[PDB]
Amino acid sequence: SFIKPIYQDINSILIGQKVKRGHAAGEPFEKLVYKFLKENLSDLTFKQYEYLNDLFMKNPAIIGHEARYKLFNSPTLLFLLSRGKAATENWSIENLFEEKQNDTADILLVKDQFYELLDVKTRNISKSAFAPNIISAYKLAQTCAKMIDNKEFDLFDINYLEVDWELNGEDLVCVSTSFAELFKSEPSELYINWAAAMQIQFHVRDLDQGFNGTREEWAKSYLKHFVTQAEQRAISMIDKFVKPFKKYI
Amino acid sequence: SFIKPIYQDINSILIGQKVKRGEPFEKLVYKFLKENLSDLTFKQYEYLNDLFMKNPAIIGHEARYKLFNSPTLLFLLSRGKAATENWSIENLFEEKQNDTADILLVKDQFYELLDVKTRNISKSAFAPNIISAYKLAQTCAKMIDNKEFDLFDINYLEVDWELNGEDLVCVSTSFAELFKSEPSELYINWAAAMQIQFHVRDLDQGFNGTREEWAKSYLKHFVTQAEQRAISMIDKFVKPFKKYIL
DNA sequence: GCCGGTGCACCGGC
DNA sequence: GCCGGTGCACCGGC
Ligand SMILES: [Ca+2]
Ligand SMILES: [Ca+2]
Ligand code: NA
Repeated sequence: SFIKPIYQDINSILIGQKVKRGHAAGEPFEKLVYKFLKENLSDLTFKQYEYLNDLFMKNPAIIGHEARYKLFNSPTLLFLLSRGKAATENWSIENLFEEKQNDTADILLVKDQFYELLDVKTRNISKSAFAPNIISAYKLAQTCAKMIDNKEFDLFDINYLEVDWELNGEDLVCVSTSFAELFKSEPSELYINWAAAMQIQFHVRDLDQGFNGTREEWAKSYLKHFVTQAEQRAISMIDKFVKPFKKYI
Repeated sequence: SFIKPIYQDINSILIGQKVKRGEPFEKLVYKFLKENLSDLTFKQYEYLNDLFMKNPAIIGHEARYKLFNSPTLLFLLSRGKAATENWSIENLFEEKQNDTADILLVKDQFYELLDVKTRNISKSAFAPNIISAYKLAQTCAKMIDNKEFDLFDINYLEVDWELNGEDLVCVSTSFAELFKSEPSELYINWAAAMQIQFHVRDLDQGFNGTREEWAKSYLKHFVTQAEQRAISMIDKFVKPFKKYIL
């Protein structure tokens, strides 16, 4: 992690910060995070969309999607970070990618052909804990599937940054942060909430970090968990959404 | 319905309406209604606030809940046990992401729940989440259990807008009623928080049959659809990944 | 045309 | 403590 070694810097400058008072979060702190990481690690840090523009700017020779897709040099990273075929082809120097809500990552750090996908989960601390959607389980499955096919086991990490806040009035105030790597958690202990867009849910400060095996072992362990859980859900649908209503019909 | 009678008016006013750089067209819809039907028009939180101030004696959740005198409307409209419990005049209800409705219109003990759908028509059509299919099945169930078949309607107002400048402008609107649609035609997208999806303008409004019949039809449709999904998952999320784990 | 997966967190039952 | 359903709509493959 390019971040972990400065968690303390990060945490020191956030606690406070004070932002000013639908499907937006409630916290602009993510912006505050980026600003910092961009500030201090300026060579390594980008919004997902910014990284793609820069990727494309640096290769004007390459027009059209199939070719701009070869600019990733990685089926798995292609999968996580790229926009659709049409948008990529229409990519133009004077027509750049903007923020898409659907983008896999919030911030993204890259040094030496290795990627840290960083997702910030903000969280109102005054309220009753509700584990937020972390990332599609189904996306992660394909992601894992893709690592194994392409033996890309030493390419990227997907990490999370929890920033907690409350309302002293007028302004929101950050009161604490947490940082966790996903590929250091025990895969079989990941909560897949199917109904909630098939998302993994957890709080970052609650997240297991004692996986000891290899990345590859992680990916295979995750697929086993995923497949196990999909079978659970299917079975669980009958008693949950079928049995209780048959009386009426 | 309460707004259909003057829907044309609502439609002519909304077009041309501009909002600065489109979820807040919902506000305009609300302003217009409050101004044209002020005694009928409430935000969900507003209606609950108005009910509970009228009965300042009736404190606590159990007692407040009895205030609805309808197990169905209790279900679509109320807040949690602690929430109602800690309700105060100095601590009133506020907006809540997953409250059922955007706007409530009511008169003579009859309820029209109105969910406004904003749509960026600039961008290629993506059928929006309408309501939870599961919350709908429960609704139908209770509708049946307590024989509440003439109490409330769940209607939608599509508000189409585009990025016409430094801000957004409404270009058109549509108005459909859930209970007029064909139950077995409704698209349940299970992954998407199990949400029924559609474009108001695309919804059929021809259902021949009583409200009770609708509820039963939907329940047939839901139960059925659930079963299909059970199996769809093994093909989608189990078969395609078994290779990596043998 | 047809189809359905994803980002944002977020509440309340027992 | 455990657990999981709900609202916002919103793209891109073929
Ligand atoms: Ca985020
Ligand atoms: Ca709405
Ligand atoms: Na809705």
